[PDB]
Amino acid sequence: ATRLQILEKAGELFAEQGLANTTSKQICERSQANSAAVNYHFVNKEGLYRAVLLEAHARLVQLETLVSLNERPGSPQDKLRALITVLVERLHNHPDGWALKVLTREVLSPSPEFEVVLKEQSFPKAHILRGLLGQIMNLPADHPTTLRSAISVFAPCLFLLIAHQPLKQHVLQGLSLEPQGLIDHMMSYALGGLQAVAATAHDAA
Amino acid sequence: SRLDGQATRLQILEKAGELFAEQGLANTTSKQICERSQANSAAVNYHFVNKEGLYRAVLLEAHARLVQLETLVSLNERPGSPQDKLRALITVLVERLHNHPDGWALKVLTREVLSPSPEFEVVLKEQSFPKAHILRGLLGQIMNLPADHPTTLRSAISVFAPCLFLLIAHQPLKQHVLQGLSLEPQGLIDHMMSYALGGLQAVAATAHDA
Ligand SMILES: C[C@@H](O)c1c(O)cc(O)c([C@@H](C)O)c1O
Ligand SMILES: C[C@@H](O)c1c(O)cc(O)c([C@@H](C)O)c1O
Repeated sequence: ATRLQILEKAGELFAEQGLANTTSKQICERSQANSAAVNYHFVNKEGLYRAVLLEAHARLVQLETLVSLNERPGSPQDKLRALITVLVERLHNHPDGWALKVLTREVLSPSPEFEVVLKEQSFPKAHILRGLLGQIMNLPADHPTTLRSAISVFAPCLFLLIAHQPLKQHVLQGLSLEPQGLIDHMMSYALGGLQAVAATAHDAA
Repeated sequence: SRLDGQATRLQILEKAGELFAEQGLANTTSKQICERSQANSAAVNYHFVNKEGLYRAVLLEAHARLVQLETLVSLNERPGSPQDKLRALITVLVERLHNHPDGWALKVLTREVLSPSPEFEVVLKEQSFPKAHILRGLLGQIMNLPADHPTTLRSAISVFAPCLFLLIAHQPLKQHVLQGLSLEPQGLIDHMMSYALGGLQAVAATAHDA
């Protein structure tokens, strides 16, 4: 509970100010925990920051959730639809959170904790997506066309999660963020794009 | 000697850009900008009025570096199919990726999206909106839908986001997430064009039957 409270408040502060502009003292005030209770649970600020980035990644989408939807019966098209659904619903239920802010800050100015998150969270999660796209296209999960398709499929969800508000009110005025309409668009678009790049890969080979 | 005044304005703009990208608006002082640019406070205020006016110019320059509005307008009015024009637009973004892996433009714009200053709305209305409007007009032509049809609006995200994600995250993706990823420009552009036209045809089919 003290561990989770420290994690939550440090997440909010790192999202607002970034690691460089965040003090051990600010974290203790917002958290209302002592320096020694921080040092006990997280060793130091760098260890707490690592825990924050790992939590932030889990809040975007839990690896256990992806494994579950990957292992249940269904066509890879149905599983893709459930994976997309997860990201789109995050847009509807957490438009406000700190997780994507702290991850985006990390991509712009990588700390030494960045590799850990990329290896333990980003890799296996992308891997599950690559295995679904590979089945849909009949290509290996690490085929260059599958690697590029992962960007094609995941990036639109990530852009919406980060930029929904300036998009809806200044750039794409009239954009509905109603989840079903976005899921349907993303699924129809992805299956059409994956069919087209699969065709060229299968003629090259 | 106007050219020499432009040099001083641009010198301060470049160093300010680099600093705002590294630190953000809240943690960057006028004394830092003066030291990095090696120009005095009066030279800064001369060119930009004040620090907030300099921040605005940095964000507008950042967006212009990503893709110039003029470049989109020129490719938009040339003769050729909307598919050709979309390929030229995508080529501009992938060439940005290939020639500017380590710039400041996208870092300062991203920080703005995360924690908007009062200058952000200006970039959105004067840079984002018209550049997205030219994209929407090409996707609409491709799908035979109005440029403000909801499918056109969503398809703008579907086409532009993969470019943005690559401009911001190319290095972690190639090194740790999508190892083996080839960011060779011709193959990226070919992939983006094949994928988009397949996806655009699929959502156009559902919009025209609905
Ligand atoms: C959530 C998961 O689908 C994911 C992720 O968490 C990070 C990432 O980089 C990728 C891309 C590259 O496919 C992903 O799919
Ligand atoms: C450059 C242009 O194509 C662009 C841009 O500069 C910002 C933006 O948000 C969008 C999206 C929404 O279409 C864009 O297309």
